[PDB]
Amino acid sequence: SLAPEDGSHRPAAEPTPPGAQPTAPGSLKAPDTRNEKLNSLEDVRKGSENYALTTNQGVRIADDQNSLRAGSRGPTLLEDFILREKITHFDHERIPERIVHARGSAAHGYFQPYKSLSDITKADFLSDPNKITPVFVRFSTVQGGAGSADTVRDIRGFATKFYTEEGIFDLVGNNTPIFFIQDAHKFPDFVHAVKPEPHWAIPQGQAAHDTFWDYVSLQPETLHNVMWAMSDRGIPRSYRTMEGFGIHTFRLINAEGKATFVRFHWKPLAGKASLVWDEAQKLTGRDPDFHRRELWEAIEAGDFPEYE
Amino acid sequence: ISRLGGPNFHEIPINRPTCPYHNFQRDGMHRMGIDTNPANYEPNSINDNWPRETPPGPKRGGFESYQERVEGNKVRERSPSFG
Amino acid sequence: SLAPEDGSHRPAAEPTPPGAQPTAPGSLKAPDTRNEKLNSLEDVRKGSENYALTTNQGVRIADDQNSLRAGSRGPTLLEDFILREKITHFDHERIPERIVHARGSAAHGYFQPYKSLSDITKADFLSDPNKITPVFVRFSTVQGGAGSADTVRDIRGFATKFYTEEGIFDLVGNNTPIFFIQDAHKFPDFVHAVKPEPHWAIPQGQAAHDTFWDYVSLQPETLHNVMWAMSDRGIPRSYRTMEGFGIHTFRLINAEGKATFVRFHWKPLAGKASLVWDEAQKLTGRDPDFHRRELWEAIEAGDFPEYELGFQLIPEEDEFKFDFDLLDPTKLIPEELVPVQRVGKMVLNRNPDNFFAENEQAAFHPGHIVPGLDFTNDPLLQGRLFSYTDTQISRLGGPNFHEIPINRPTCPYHNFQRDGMHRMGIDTNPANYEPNSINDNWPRETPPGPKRGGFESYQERVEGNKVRERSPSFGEYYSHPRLFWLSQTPFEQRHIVDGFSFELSKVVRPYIRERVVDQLAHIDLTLAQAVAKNLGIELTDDQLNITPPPDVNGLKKDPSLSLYAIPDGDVKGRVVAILLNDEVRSADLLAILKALKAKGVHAKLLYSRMGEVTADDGTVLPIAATFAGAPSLTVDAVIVPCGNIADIADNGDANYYLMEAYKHLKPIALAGDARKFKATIKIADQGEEGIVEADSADGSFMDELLTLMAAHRVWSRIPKIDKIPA
Amino acid sequence: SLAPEDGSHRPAAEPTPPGAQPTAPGSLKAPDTRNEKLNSLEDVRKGSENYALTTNQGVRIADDQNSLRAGSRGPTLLEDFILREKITHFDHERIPERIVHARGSAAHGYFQPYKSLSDITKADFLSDPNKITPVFVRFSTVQGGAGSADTVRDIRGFATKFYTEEGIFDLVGNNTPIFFIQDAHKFPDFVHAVKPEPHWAIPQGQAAHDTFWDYVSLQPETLHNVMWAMSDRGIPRSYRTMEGFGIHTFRLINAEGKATFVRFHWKPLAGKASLVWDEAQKLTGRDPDFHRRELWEAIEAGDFPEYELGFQLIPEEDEFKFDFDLLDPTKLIPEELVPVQRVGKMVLNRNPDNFFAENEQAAFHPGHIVPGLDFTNDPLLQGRLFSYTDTQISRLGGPNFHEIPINRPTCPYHNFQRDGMHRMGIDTNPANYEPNSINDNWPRETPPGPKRGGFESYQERVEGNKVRERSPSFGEYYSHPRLFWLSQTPFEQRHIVDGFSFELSKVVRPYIRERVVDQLAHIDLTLAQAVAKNLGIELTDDQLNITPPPDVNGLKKDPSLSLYAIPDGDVKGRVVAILLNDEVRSADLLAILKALKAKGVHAKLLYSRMGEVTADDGTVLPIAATFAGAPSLTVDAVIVPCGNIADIADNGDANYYLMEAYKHLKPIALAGDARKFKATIKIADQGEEGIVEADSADGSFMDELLTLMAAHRVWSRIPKIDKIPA
Ligand code: HDD
Ligand code: HEM
Ligand code: HEM
Repeated sequence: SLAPEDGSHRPAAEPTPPGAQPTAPGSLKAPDTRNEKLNSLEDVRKGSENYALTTNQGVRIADDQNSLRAGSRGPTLLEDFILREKITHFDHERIPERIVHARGSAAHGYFQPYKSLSDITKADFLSDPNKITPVFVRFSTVQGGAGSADTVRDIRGFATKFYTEEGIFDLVGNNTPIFFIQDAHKFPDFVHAVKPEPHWAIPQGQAAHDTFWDYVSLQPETLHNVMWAMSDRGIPRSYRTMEGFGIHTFRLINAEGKATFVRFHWKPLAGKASLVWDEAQKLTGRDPDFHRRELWEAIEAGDFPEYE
Repeated sequence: ISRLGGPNFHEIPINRPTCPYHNFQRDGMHRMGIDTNPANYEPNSINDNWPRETPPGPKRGGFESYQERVEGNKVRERSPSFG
Repeated sequence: SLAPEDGSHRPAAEPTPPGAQPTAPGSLKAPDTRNEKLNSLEDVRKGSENYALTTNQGVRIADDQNSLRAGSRGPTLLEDFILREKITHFDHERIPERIVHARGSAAHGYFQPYKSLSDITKADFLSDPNKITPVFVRFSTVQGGAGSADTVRDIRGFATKFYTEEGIFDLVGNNTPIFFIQDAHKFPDFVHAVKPEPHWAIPQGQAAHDTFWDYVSLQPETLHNVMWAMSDRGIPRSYRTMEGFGIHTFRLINAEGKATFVRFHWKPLAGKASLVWDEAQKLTGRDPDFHRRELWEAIEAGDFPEYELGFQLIPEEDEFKFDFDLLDPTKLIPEELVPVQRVGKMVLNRNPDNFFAENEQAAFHPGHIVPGLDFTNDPLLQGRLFSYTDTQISRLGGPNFHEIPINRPTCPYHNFQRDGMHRMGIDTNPANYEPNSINDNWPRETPPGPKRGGFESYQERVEGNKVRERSPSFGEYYSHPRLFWLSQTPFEQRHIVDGFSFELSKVVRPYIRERVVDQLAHIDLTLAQAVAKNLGIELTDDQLNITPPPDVNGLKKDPSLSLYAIPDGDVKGRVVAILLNDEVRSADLLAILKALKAKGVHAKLLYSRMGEVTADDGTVLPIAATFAGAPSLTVDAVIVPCGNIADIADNGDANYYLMEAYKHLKPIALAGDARKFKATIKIADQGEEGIVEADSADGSFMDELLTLMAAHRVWSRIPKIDKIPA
Repeated sequence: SLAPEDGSHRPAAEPTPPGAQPTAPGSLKAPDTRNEKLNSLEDVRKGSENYALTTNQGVRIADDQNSLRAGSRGPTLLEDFILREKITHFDHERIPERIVHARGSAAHGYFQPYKSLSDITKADFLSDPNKITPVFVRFSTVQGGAGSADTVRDIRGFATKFYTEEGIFDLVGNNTPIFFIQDAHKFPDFVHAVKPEPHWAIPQGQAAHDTFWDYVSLQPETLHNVMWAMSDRGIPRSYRTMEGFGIHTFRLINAEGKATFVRFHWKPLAGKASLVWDEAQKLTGRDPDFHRRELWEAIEAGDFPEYELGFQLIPEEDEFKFDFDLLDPTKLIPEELVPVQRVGKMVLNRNPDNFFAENEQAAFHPGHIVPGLDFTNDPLLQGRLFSYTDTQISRLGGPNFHEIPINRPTCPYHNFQRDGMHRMGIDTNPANYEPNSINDNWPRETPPGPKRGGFESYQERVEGNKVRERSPSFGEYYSHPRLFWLSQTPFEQRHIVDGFSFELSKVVRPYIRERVVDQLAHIDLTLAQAVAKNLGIELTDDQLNITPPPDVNGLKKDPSLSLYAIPDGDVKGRVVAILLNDEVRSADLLAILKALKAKGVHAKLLYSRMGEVTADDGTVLPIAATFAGAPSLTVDAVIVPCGNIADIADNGDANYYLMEAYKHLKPIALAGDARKFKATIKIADQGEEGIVEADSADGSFMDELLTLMAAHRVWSRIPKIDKIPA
């Protein structure tokens, strides 16, 4: 057996402070934490302990250390279906990353309203203070790829999937209450201007380059969210310590048919806090996964991110 | 890979085995199974090396190829016995 | 018309030093640099100036600022085909990144052999010194995604596509001469163990985590390439200052049909040079595109990356004459036993036009060989031959990826393959099968021969039973690591120890650190003890008594395994920071800049703000960057000229600039009153090796600093740095 | 060399009649047929003769007959990269077929206007009669897969891509003037109902099943195009002999900004002609490629498909002048009320080179318009505009499908869109956004204008609340089906009854059949009673009393809606079977072939075996096919010359040949002793209209037969066919 006899390979399935134990998959760290969405995923959760290693067709593998060859120093044979299934799977692991907000970190949780809002909306998830709606939230940066660093200067995404009884509602917001542009027709122009420049694909995770400021200087509608991005709002301490906003005015529709305009906000119950630039930029070198790590470890510790 | 969209085509319901299947393959387009194994590699100590290889045997053993003897040069040639 | 009237928006189309001009697409920066591949790409290059903005169907657009709506505050209409084409194209811009080596930087260039190699290989590209072969090279890291940082600790990829008259040959190598594992069947396990862990996808660009060292502790075959990654080999200064290796033994086949075993080498003509860990790690935050940038700008400056191709040649009769199996990719062949024979030179002299189109979509695969070359039974090579065609089906969207322009052969290609997604070629052959009579059987097979013949595999004898079994000859894990260790300088050894120590300190499960230290005790007791002491681990009496592994064919060391043991310094293309003040001695700055220019060394003039400063004699000096904007991490040396030093003497950033350069072993030169900075770095009155100081920047000041730059870093300063708070 | 000595493997590069030579890629059959689009495709056309067989990487192959194995009866080796590339390409040849119109046949041609239309449209392709616009046209069925049969009963598609100097305009039409449904939201429902049913995926290429009629019976808006589909419009003779229609009201916009409503028409210059149902269905089994073959061979013969483009023009102020809504795509505009102005001619004169590269990957989309045209609020058109861009993402693999050679514009296209799968174009623009200064804002927007201006939408007034609601003006379903019914000849009406009767007989659930008959009773009592009688259904007293719908703007009928009402038959390009015997009267054959040659009518010489027969005077006559091999289904008329009639007189296949042609209303001509055959088809001694007979085949016998052929079929024969057992 390869495990240490003392059982120290395996984290305790109890809340523990950051660094006290290795981190682990949620269903193993906190098996008793449930909600209707988490439970519903049980049909596709796959364990591992006590099970035989197999191909994807269910055939048990005797030797997962060697290719099939003609003699032990000989060539690899095409009939080795075990090798080829495993390498084919590996060769096709990657899928396209998101065009924007490719870098992001997510968790499961639940929402409930403080009081019924039926006078202003007929939305079921807001109709009953004792009706809980599971959520899944992803926080993100905007410009960099899925392997870029967390503590860059950027706007942050704050997207919430509410699994309601009358359908999925996605509240797809950012951490500032405005956007850079007015019309969606301009989004590819703006995004191309902020993203790495097309000849050399530099810089990653940074608006600090000519094409971005060229666009800004020519489109003053950008200046408001640019002020936000250049403030310390651009470098949050944690996803737990920033605000969220839906940005757009939407409508609420009540049972009588009345429409009210609404803008959505998330208030971090941990308070608002940001880094300072020199610290943020050095942290992208010393720990490019710092917000991802901090969120995961707050949840393992019981320091659950809460927002109003 | 092109016909059925990627390397998880054994997860399409009609293709699924009815017997157990467990291994360290991960990801791919349309991935349905959510693996909880702390390890996605072997040998590993962090999951006590599960899921584990199984020696060949009379029943419920691991797959081992018949040790047929191979002898000759590397050739692109039809056997004369086929002509 | 939004361009400035002076025309300063547009870089000069001539070579210019890093930072002098905005960078630009290759064909606009260097329109006259040509080769046969670059020319063949003309049919797909698209300009822009003076053309109308259109949809992809060619319809001119009037208003590219607004969606079509019902009233100027009304809803957007579905009939806006111009918006929907534009957003649909944006929505589908991304393709899957490469499964490994997703982060990489590429350039065009050309190769030429020094002499004909007809005696040992019938490969056409090696047949004539006057035959020039265009190349495209991509250098990469291995673990991180395409958005990850350049100066991580990792192995680096060095992949060259040779567009030959007899087909594409891709030499897909790394910057170390061995790999971590012996059999391709283990590749997904190894890569999963080094990549970010699957529950939380941490850490990016780092092997410093539990699952990597878990796998290493359990698979001793990995130790040799791990030693190399923990050395300063794992943190190269530039793609221009690392070696390249094809790792596997391949075969060369000549026209008489004789096979010779060959391993491929690239020697960097710029010399071998690496960063130190602290500097590398901090640089991944201050400039995560440092190697990509450095490669692009070298080429824009005319400091073309040059490498020499070399072969280690072993006669077929000598296959079994070494202590290690030639087919085992975890074993190197020491240059003391089999020298590298110089074969030709590659020069990278033009950047791409569009990174996505040329870099991101380029497909290299080591199965792409040409007549004159052949494979061996190396069991890692054998599985690679399967993977690189398979993975392009998803990455590049189908089986026609060879028709993507960068991947196209420049020589003829004709066959009976048809259709597939994104099929470009319109075949007019009446037949799509052979044998056929309806097209008189064209295109036709070609017998093998000495020049322009069909590919035939060398007829190696195979004899054995069908087995999944590792050859016993591969079952030795510690001698090569020990040979590597013993070949390093003492400062290199210290850096190896610090590498293992830093990496293992990130492993949360202490038993894994213990199990790795045990493996190190099988290699070398000094190494194991020094790592153990840093991790607070005491070796047992058993561990202290492990007998060392045997020498490699009698070798106790091989200096070609060291980055620095044999000086090979080249300053051209390096860069110096010049820390200005508001009244610089112009005489100093004249002497400094011209001496650097004479040796092809670049300078960046730094200050506490942007804009200009005025020298003592009124010369207006443009500032490249601030002290914090272009940290010492990004230069090779630091010069502080005389002038009004009290202007910067109290500047925290200027002092910290020197303390960082000092800690990272860079040469520092102080002229005149700049010597007041000696107290910042705690230099004695009588001075010290590695600090150049004089009353002015004249006489031998610049020659001394250049002599330091040629030795790359001031290794003798290492004992002096542990105490500095930087 | 495998080609035969005599060179008979290669077809002559000159026009030849159907069956004279093997068919070939268009650029080989007709190398001098040129247009600007065909010329622009030269960069991707690939030859074959005299080239070596290679991998896709350019490596010459020595042995394309064997895998690499260890021993000649040993296992195949993974290092065989030639076998793997070749099999990998093959394993990925297929792409998704089109969701609808998967079955289609396509050709290149050109269009030219008859006059400048600048008074009504600024569209550049319509601006001058000397403006030639290349086209590529694809004709299709709707329901069946790409491998289903051509002569099914279905609507046909007629899609034309105009490669204009101001962008690609696609006119994506059908062969009937209305569609089945009013709002695009219902398209997946209607298409699911007509397609094979989801449990068992039956039936292919047929609407004759429960779910189609269930939908029709529940959605009376469908009834108008259902009438057309059940008429002989549903079974055309050839894509050359059907009409096309854009269906939707679009807008033309002139240089002054005035909008005129337009519906588009294609008038076949070969005339309108359809099969009869038994002939069509049998022909799906005897030659499922009949229409694809006919189109290819017409073009190989020089019988180019020609169509006149026509516009119905309604002024903006006449929007509400009709008793139907101009925006309702279930309503036609009768030509009696709004005539078709003939505006230009399109000639299809060259086949593709490669069916997959040019036909299967062609992408047509009605949203592809150019300045000078504009959409309307027709709610079926509005939804189409979304679908044709979206569907290409999966069918053609990503957003760069406009770079697939057949889809590329021949005019300039420049914009800021980048990347995506299989990106061909390598952009050199420093900028990939606008506004930009770094490329002086190029490529630049262009204001709208009279010529070469950017696209601006016509500023139609929109006033209403956001609703999901059908316009009350669309709520009339029976008056156009009735106008269609009353405009048909009595034989056309019989064929409609028979189409409904046959299809509803295949509906298993009888209440569906009843519900459909109830709908017919709202259209026309005669039609309803005739169908009901064939189904064993009796109309109720209430159904017999349904008030007929009203006339359409005082129209009783419109003969332009009939295929046959107004003579317009052309015999050029048609085909006659000649049934030979072993001793043919050569005098007969000379006269027949001469008369046919003068009128451009082709012949096929048929016998009971292949090879040749010898005529009375020793002329050797090559046989094209047997009686069973090329059934009468495939020809327009049958001639039986004199000679040794005893040779074939008791040939079952020869007798059946004439019975089948007779049943399908085809002209038959019998010379001298060939009149023995009158007994098989029961013809009275003094003759019958539609059967040409004479002592021999002089010039007077041929003129009669050619006159019958200009009338297409012998409709007076219908009451005689019920008796013949064929
Ligand atoms: C069985 C799988 C396997 C094994 C054992 C290896 N590789 Fe690999 N490698 C791949 C499977 C692979 C791959 C999945 O096919 C990649 C990723 C995407 C691609 O096009 O190739 C790849 C990419 C890749 C690249 C990036 C090429 C580029 O810039 O596009 C380099 C430089 C290498 N590899 C070099 C090596 C060396 C020197 C190896 C050992 C001697 C090695 N690989 C073993
Ligand atoms: C109002 C300012 C905007 C905000 C706050 C916003 C918010 C977001 C967020 C939070 C995500 C990440 C969701 C996740 O976690 O996966 C996202 C992804 C995306 N956004 Fe929006 N966005 C805005 C503007 C836009 C505009 C105008 C467009 C289109 C024109 C757009 C197109 C996309 C695309 C294509 C993705 C990738 C989605 C995926 O791949 O699943 N963004 N955006
Ligand atoms: C007016 C009634 C309609 C007519 C006459 C019509 C005509 C056509 C024609 C002729 C084609 C084939 C073009 C070719 O040769 O490649 C086509 C394809 C298609 N149509 Fe339309 N259509 C109609 C309604 C619709 C609507 C309402 C939708 C969407 C709601 C639609 C979605 C499509 C799709 C998805 C394809 C396949 C196109 C491709 O894959 O490239 N059709 N239709």
